[PDB]
Amino acid sequence: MGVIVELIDHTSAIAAAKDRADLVERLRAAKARISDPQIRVVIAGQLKQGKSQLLNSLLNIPVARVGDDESTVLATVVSYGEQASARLVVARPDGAEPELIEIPPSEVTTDLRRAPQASGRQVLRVEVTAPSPLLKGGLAFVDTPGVGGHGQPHLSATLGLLPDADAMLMISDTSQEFTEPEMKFIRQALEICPVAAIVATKTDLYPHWRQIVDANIAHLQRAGLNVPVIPASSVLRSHAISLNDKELNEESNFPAIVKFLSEHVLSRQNDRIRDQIVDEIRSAAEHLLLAVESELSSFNDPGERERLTAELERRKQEAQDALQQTALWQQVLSDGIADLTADVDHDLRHRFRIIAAHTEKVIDGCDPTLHWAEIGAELEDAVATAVGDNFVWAYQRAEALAAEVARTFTEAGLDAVQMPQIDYGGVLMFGMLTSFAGLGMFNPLSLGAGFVLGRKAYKEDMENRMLRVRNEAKANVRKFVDDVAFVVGKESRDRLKGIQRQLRDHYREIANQTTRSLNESLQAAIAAAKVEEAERNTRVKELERQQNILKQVVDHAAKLA
Ligand SMILES: Nc1nc2c(ncn2[C@@H]2O[C@H](COP(=O)(O)OP(=O)(O)OP(=O)(O)O)[C@@H](O)[C@H]2O)c(=O)[nH]1
Ligand SMILES: [Mg+2]
Repeated sequence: MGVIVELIDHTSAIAAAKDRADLVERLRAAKARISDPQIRVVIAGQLKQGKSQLLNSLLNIPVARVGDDESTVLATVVSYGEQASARLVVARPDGAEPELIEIPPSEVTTDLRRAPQASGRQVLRVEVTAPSPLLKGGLAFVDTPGVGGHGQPHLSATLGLLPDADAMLMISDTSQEFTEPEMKFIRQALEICPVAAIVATKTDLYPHWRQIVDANIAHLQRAGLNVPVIPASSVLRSHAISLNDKELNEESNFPAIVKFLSEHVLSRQNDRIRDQIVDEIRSAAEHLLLAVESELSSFNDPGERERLTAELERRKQEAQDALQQTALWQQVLSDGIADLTADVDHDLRHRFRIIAAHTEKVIDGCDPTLHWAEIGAELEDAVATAVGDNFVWAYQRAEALAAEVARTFTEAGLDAVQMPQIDYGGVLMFGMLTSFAGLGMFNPLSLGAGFVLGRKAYKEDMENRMLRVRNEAKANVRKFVDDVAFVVGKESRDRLKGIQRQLRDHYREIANQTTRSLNESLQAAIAAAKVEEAERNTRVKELERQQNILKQVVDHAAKLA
């Protein structure tokens, strides 16, 4: 920058001179954030819709893997970097911060789900760099693994990437209209990530692609889902790039994708980042100002020292009490997380109980041996959709809790550094959700049911046989549902522990910072009473000089509104 970065540098210099290492680090993080913002755009959709090819054609770089049956098996984040680099994001137990493990940039195009460096631990995602001018602005794309197919996770598993995302591109090729799972996922996704667009891919392959697009637009409007649809051909885009052909690039309609990313993602988020760094600059300056103006008050107004110091002492004590387990904001957080953990599990099992009841009715209303595949498919879809709805519900409740904790902290004045009256930078935990082992892998009928070797010399009456087969199917359904509830509940629990950790770290950092700034102000006010009058004006002038420089930073920051 000219202005903003200078302002950060300028403020950091003042903080360094005042031995405020905490402020220096805070400003270091803020500056790093505005350079590498990581504005994440999740590329979602079912398998083989053209997600990876879209990403490759866009950046004109083969970071994604594209094959006719294989390719993406792990969530992959692509961000800007002049030099190629890559790392695994490997999970730690009990919602602890994930571990970054450097790998050679190649290993990507391999199955990294069992990368040797991970030591059998869960790989949440892969984060790779690419030197694409497109990413220069701070856009980061998340390619998603194949879902919706046999042996794969359900499309709703993609929802786990969205709480930490700023935008979503929903990929569906123009071979046919939206399926019901696609429609359900879109509705769920918009609850978490409102900024989204449909990319209707492979227009070069399907002559009637416009028919599908218009039918999809109609369907979206009937469902009350406000998402734009953008037609595109990655294939045309790729030739356009090769030929440096502006006209062919227009035909691929990729500029429309660029336009959406620019006007609804990059520009919008750049504004929010701009606001936060300006706020970071202002806060740092105001923390420094408190000690300066407190010492000034002690000088210019000696008869007010008792009230000034008593106030500063009071606020310091409150800031210190805020670091104790008994602090109200921490109580609200801890009790809130505990309640939500139980409530999320209660919600899930309620949804599952309703689903199990429906499936059992279906089983009792037919011949299960004539519908085992159809019954299994419906159950898996219903369960996976419920997991998705549960995840959305949990996200909304977690957001509400974080808001309440924020209010509790602020209303306690634990971030206030105004003069008394006188006269997350860590590794994120986002990844694919987990429900069942894979689609089409549950069968209500088990192997050793003995239908061939169960026949006696004499025939079983049908009534009993139906009853037995139906009871067997019900048993397997209830076990499947219970097993999923166990696995999902575990992920929910660890997720909330992670959120708890992130929020706790955040506010303890603020409390320590406030404690420090108040204690410096306190010492400054005390040390001023020790100087004889002969050195008053000399120190005072220096303070007024410091005061002006800091107020200049605040004002400069304010104008950058
Ligand atoms: N004609 C045409 N074919 C495309 C286009 N985009 C992708 N394909 C083909 O469609 C298939 C799917 O490509 P991918 O980009 O790997 O799709 P995907 O969603 O990433 O697949 P998964 O990662 O397994 O979920 C590939 O074999 C491509 O050759 C396109 O724009 N036009
Ligand atoms: Mg792919």
